[PDB]
Amino acid sequence: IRASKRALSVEPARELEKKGIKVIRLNIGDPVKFDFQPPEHMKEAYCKAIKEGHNYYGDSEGLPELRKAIVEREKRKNGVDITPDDVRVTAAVTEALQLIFGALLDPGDEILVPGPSYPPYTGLVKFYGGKPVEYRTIEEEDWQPDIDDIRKKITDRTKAIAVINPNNPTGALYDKKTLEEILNIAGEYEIPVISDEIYDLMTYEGEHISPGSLTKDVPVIVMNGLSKVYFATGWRLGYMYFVDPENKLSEVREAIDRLARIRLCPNTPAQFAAIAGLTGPMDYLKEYMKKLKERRDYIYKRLNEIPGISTTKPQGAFYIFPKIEVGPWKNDKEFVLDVLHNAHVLFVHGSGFGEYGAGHFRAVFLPPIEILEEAMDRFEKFMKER
Amino acid sequence: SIRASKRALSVEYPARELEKKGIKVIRLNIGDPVKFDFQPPEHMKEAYCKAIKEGHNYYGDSEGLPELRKAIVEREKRKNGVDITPDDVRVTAAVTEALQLIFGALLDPGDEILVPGPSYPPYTGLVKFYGGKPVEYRTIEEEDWQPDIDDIRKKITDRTKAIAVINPNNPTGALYDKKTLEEILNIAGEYEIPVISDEIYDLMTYEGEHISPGSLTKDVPVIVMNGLSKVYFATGWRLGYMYFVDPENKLSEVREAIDRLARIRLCPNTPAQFAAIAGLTGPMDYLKEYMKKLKERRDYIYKRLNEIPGISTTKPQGAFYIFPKIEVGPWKNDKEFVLDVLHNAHVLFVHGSGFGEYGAGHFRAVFLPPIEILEEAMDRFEKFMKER
Amino acid sequence: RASKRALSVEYAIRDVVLPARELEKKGIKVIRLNIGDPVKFDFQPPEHMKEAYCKAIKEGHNYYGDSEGLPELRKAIVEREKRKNGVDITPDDVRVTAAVTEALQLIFGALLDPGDEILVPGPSYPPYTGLVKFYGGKPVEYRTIEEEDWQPDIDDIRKKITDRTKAIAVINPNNPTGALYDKKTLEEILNIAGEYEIPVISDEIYDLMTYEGEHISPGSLTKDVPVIVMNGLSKVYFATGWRLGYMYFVDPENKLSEVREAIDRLARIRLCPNTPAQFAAIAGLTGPMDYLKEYMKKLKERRDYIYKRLNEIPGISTTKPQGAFYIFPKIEVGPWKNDKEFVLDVLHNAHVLFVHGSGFGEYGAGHFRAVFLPPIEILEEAMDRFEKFMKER
Amino acid sequence: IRASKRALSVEPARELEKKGIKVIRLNIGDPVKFDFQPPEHMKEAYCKAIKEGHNYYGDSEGLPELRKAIVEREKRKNGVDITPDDVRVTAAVTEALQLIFGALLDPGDEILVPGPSYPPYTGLVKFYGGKPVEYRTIEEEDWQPDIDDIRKKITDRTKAIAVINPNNPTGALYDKKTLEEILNIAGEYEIPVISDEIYDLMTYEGEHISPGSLTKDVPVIVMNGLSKVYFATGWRLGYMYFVDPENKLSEVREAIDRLARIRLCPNTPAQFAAIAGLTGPMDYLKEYMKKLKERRDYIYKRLNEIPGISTTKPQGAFYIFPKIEVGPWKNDKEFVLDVLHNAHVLFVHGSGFGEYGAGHFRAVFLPPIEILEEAMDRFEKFMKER
Repeated sequence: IRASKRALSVEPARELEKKGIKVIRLNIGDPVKFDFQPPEHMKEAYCKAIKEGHNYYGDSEGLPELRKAIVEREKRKNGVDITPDDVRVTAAVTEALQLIFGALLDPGDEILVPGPSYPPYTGLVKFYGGKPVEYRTIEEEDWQPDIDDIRKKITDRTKAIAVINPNNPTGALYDKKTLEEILNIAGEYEIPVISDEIYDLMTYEGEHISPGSLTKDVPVIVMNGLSKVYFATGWRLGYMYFVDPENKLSEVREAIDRLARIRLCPNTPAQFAAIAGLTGPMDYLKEYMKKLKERRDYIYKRLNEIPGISTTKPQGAFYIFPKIEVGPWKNDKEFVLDVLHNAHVLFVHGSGFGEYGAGHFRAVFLPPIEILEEAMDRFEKFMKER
Repeated sequence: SIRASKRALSVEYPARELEKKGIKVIRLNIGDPVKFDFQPPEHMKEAYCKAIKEGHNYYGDSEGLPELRKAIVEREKRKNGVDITPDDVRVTAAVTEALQLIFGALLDPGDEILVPGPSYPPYTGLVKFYGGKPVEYRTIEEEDWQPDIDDIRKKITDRTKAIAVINPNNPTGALYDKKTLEEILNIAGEYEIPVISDEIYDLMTYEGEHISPGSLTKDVPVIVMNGLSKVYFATGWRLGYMYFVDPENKLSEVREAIDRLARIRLCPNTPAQFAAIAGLTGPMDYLKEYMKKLKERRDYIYKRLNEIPGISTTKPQGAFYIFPKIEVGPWKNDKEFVLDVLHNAHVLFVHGSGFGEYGAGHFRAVFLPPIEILEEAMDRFEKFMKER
Repeated sequence: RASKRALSVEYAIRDVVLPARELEKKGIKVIRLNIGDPVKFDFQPPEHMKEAYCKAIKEGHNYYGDSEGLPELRKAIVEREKRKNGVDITPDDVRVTAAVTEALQLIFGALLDPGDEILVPGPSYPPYTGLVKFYGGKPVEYRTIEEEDWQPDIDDIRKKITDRTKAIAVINPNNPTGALYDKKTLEEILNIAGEYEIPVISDEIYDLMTYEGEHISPGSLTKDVPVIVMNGLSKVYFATGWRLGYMYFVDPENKLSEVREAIDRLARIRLCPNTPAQFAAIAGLTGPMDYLKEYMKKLKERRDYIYKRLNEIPGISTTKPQGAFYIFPKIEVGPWKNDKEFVLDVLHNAHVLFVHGSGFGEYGAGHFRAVFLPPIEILEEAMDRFEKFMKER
Repeated sequence: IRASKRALSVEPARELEKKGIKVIRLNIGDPVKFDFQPPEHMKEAYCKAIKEGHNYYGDSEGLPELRKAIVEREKRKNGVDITPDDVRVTAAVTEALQLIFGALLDPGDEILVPGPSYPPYTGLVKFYGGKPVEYRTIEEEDWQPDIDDIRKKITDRTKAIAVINPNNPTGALYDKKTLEEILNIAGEYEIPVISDEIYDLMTYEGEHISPGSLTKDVPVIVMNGLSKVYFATGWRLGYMYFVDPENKLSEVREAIDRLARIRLCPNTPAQFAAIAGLTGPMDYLKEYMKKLKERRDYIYKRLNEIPGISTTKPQGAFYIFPKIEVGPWKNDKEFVLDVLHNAHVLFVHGSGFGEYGAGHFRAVFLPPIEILEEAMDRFEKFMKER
């Protein structure tokens, strides 16, 4: 029994932890594994939904009331002119991507993705028979897209340009210029922009801008959800919406609807929790952002005062992506294993985020300053020796 | 101009207009018990809420919580006598996701999957979505919709990658006997292909007991799928699981592919897995009270349908569907019949040809509503039938 | 910075000619069975066509002709197609083109918006693919069945047709398979076209190049459906280098009036096809077809011979071609991972050049194409080396 | 069944001829329709090629011996440093253009063309999804390009500047000053010049200068053929070559080659005739130019002695482009039809050559003086009366 070709093409610390060694894990982008939880009013709504009997299959498009709530939130934030019929509730951004790529992709079709890349995008495009094509982002510009690289990498087989902003793994925040220019290129070639907006409100200085706000003709597919901004990773709930005044995506939307129907629906009670998060008080976020900004400032400061390491200052999300300027290691994979075994600190090897990630590593600044301080002291010691 | 995926566009799957005009319609078309007088049991609800309050709101292992995988192992030993380990078990976002993972990991373009006829539509669309060909094997109404073994023998080709068994069955309510299951295993063994067993309706039986092919296999690798949607009345929780009866690891590459796919999609819902632990390890008392109401509703609709001239049906042995035959009438097909019943009798059925060619000349109805609603629906339908 | 669409234009069939030139540089002689050009072998356009060509030049017929083609040529086509195909057309239904190649550029150019589909056979003829894609169209390949000597799979056409399909291309007789389509498939293709209200495009360049069976044009068979027929001098008249052909419309209700007007505008900006060659064309079309009898005898013996030699080699099986001058054998067993690898190894060792089957799309994978254009003497030499190579492998 | 968008965008005397009225046709630029034929040695090579069996498909690049002959001829006339590999044989200048526009144009890309314009440029740029942008040429300067207008009209979407020299419809001959200034602009904006040189040797006073001779850095694509200078319009044969020391066209050449391969090849025997024309005696041309100059001088003299009409003296090709100074007509179209119905003389209306051609007409001076005399006598009489 041989597995499918498509499925096969889809691409240590436990041995330490089983001995009783505590490794500082800076590899995991899940805020809920640290001092973060979904706000009380979201927990209450979820639990009230269950008890009140909202345990049935919902409409495949998602609950009308949640779709209404998404409209108002996106109008307030992004000024986009959308209706509930422009919105689809999904099982997180993960399922958004699945539906979108499933509906867009024929064999050998291409999607432009940033490099350094977010690995689930690469696996998903490959699985749906497509070819993911990394466009360059520039470290010296705090990981802004290289628009000439986007221009060069477009072929007539390109079915979309994906924008992940704010960015994982770099923490970049794309400005109006970058976005306007990506939209112009996409408009020339008559293709949609997919905008991953999960880290939305998770910015440190200066607001996020959605390409949905800026487009005139170019259709944008915006994806968002509760995982990061609402600290509800294990609840698997999200959405997508279309900014498409000229109705250029009507065939694609119809394809998305067929795929959504056959899969039945996302979680029902979680969608009451989502209504609560979207229409509720944002005080919880103010407080989390404060401590997260402190943690950003701290790890940035610590990493830059270590000789042989440099890094940008992340403007969004909760990742920092340092460069290993000098050292004995053949590659970043070997480097990360060195730090694991000898400093008991776990990063992610940069090259796991594609070719533009090589010679880098990714760290999360989700742990409290005390944990970061210990991590950075050890890592500073490790680097001085090497 | 922006073209959709050829294969997405190929995924196939009015009463609302009547209700707009103030006309009240009885819906016998939706297989969702929670839309009626059925709820997930209290100890599962409490566990779900408790997981949330207690902070279990993070991404879990992509394979599923180790506690849930252990609870599944024990539950399947209890019911099916199978010896499996937690590492043979994968938690999924319902059976829907299980099917996506299995077909996604198994199918190359043009590979075949033998599925029952009448068919359950998700199987068809998913198999076609991955470039596969769904090949329908006959089931025999005269025999209460048991598989036609001879027909499975003839429909099998060198391109066939699995035989799907949906038992108890949607849309017919059939419960397959040891003989049919034993014979499907002999065929799968002969051609060296796995069996996929959909056991979502498991414990939802009236007379007779459900037997898993997993219990019966010797050499044949069996992939079993189940979950919370039906037996636990938690359709909206989107939680299920699959496991492998495969001591020789014949499906090792397939299993390895499933794991890669499971990894990229992160994990299914976290808190719902605690509710799952409470349902799997808990007593099944809640279900006894529910099966009583369902059996009397089964008995009632079956009686009512058979005493209507021009309509006949088998007696469902599992699930909550009945699949009657339209013997005589003016309609050109079962679609026309179902729209006509809707317009006039204000009862909503699903047309049999929606379940592929073996469902033609039939309609599916759920007997999920209380007797008072079923009585109302059957009175109007009977009047309608007299008239035509 | 070049056009994205121009840079994506593929032509894998020729993506094998470079390795062969390298061997010849080393003084190693190669037998070329990869090029469908009869004039490279012992075939020439008949004497009466040559003479008319030369006569046209000397008599001063060296100006721009009307963009639709010379009226005398359009009239000769009308009568020729009446005789062969029983079809009823006037000179205004005919357009002279710079070969079939240009007919295809005009038709696809005039018919296809980006995102439109065209149903084309698989294995496919590469220009169809390349031209459809250049215009933003999707070439959707329908199955043809080796077991039935490469006749269209009608069920597959029913499965692959959509509301976005603008036409069904029929290449008959067929390149690369040599298939000749029966009245059954032709009739059922017209039935599908009629149901979706789309035209049939019929490539009939190998028209009269048949061994047994009759070529039947879908133009002959149609009731309600518009048929665009393409033909020319290149193959049946052995004038590949003259670059002359034509198209015509079997469309009495003018369902294609808009498409036809568009073709005429495109024809107008390009000025015209070659003038003197059109007098040669008239000599071919109005003349006796005796010249073809002698050539067909040679081609039938070469067809018979290579089919015979190919099938007596273990690891190789093939259908018997009913038209054109190609054979498309299956590579049943061997060490190779794909047909490209197979084709290069044959070239290197047996010093015989085939075209890899996957250069004709996915339905061609595990196969290769050969021409039986060379004399028996050369084919014997070629098949001996290839048989030694296969035995060795 | 609808025709394509691109093919949609592509934009009388017979009724008189049917009565038996002989209109004098001064509207068609085909010299073979008058007292002109390709020289005998060209005819003989064509006919010999057919007899000797050169009737197969040639290489898509053209015959190596023809490419070698183009090289010698262009080295001798223009002093350019090219090899056979910088040369592509085409099905006339028309196919040169199709190949060059196909290979260059993404949707919305612009090509600068002269105004008054040669219409096929407009049609072909539009067909390939481009936008043709006319730059002004100046009547008082004998229709030399307006270099300020070129500077003004160029944008970041400009892909090439086309130069039609000697010019149709005006008969202008561009000089070194014009050419150097067009090259400077092209160099500044990093774009090639396309040079249409089909009327090359068809000059009356002073020699044609090719921008290929003048360039240092700027890539030039030169187009030429047998149609005009060798009076073989019906043979559909020509060529293009590249003057590009810095190899700035490497991608465009790849694209041209991809397009050339799939159309197979140009006519084979014509290429033997082309070798005979390019390397054979030019005696035939001396005699033809003599007669053409006499006809140029004649029509120029006649048109300038008709009150209400003015025109420049054409320095090249065989067209004259007179201004309709005064008269009752609303436009040049009305005028041309009036001249047809009442003088039985057929011109082309100037606005057929874009906006800068409004209020002009185009006449050919290919016919012998007796015919020109008769046409002018009728036209003089037509004008006096109106």
